[PDB]
Amino acid sequence: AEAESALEYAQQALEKAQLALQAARQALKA
Amino acid sequence: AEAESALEYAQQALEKAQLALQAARQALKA
Amino acid sequence: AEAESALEYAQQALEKAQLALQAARQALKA
Amino acid sequence: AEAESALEYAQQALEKAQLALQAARQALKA
Ligand SMILES: c12c3c4c5c1c1c6c7c2c2c8c3c3c9c4c4c%10c5c5c1c1c6c6c%11c7c2c2c7c8c3c3c8c9c4c4c9c%10c5c5c1c1c6c6c%11c2c2c7c3c3c8c4c4c9c5c1c1c6c2c3c41
Ligand SMILES: c12c3c4c5c1c1c6c7c2c2c8c3c3c9c4c4c%10c5c5c1c1c6c6c%11c7c2c2c7c8c3c3c8c9c4c4c9c%10c5c5c1c1c6c6c%11c2c2c7c3c3c8c4c4c9c5c1c1c6c2c3c41
Repeated sequence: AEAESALEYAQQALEKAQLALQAARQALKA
Repeated sequence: AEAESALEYAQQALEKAQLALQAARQALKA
Repeated sequence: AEAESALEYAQQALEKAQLALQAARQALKA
Repeated sequence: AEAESALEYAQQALEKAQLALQAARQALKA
C-alpha cells in the first residue's frame, strides 16, 4: 500500500542521491 | 560545473526521499 | 516499534546528510 | 578539506539511512 510504495520510492531517491554524490566526490579529487 | 550540478541533484533527491518518508511515517501512526 | 524507530532514525540521518551537503555546496561556490 | 569531509560524512549518513530503511521495509512485509 501507500506506506510500502513510499519506502520503495524513498530508497530509490536515496540511491540516486548516492550515485550523484559519488560523481561529486570524484570531481573534487581531480 | 559537474560537481555543482551533482550536489544540486543530490539535494533534490534527498528532499524527495524526505517527503516520501514523512508520508510513510504518517501511514504507520495511522 | 522497530519500524517506527527505523523511520525516525532514517529521517534524522537524512537531515544530517542535508546539512553536510549544504556546507559542501557553499564550499564549492567560493 | 571541508568540502571533501562534508561529502564523506553525507555519504556515510545516507548509508545509515538506507540500512534503517531496509529494516523498515522488512518490518512492513512482516
Ligand atoms: C554523472 C555525470 C555525468 C553522467 C553521470 C551520470 C549520473 C550522475 C553523474 C553526475 C554528474 C555528471 C554530470 C554530467 C554527466 C552527464 C551524464 C551522465 C549521466 C549519468 C546520470 C547520473 C545522474 C546523476 C549523476 C550526477 C549528477 C550531475 C552530474 C552532471 C550533470 C550533467 C552531466 C551529464 C548529463 C546527463 C548524463 C547522465 C544522466 C544521468 C542523470 C543523473 C542526474 C544526476 C546528476 C545530475 C547532474 C548533471 C546533469 C547532467 C546531465 C544529466 C544527464 C543525466 C542525468 C541527469 C542528472 C543530473 C543531470 C542530468
Ligand atoms: C560544517 C563545517 C564546520 C562546521 C559545520 C557543521 C556541520 C557540517 C559542516 C560540514 C563541514 C564543515 C567542516 C568543519 C566545520 C567544523 C565544525 C562545524 C560543525 C558542524 C557540524 C556539522 C556536521 C557536518 C557538517 C559538515 C561536515 C563536514 C565539514 C567539515 C568537517 C569538519 C569541520 C568542523 C568539525 C566540527 C564542527 C561541527 C560539527 C558538526 C558535525 C557535523 C559533521 C558534518 C560533517 C563533517 C565534516 C567535517 C568534520 C569536521 C568537524 C566535525 C565537527 C562537527 C561534526 C562533524 C561532522 C563532520 C566533521 C565533524
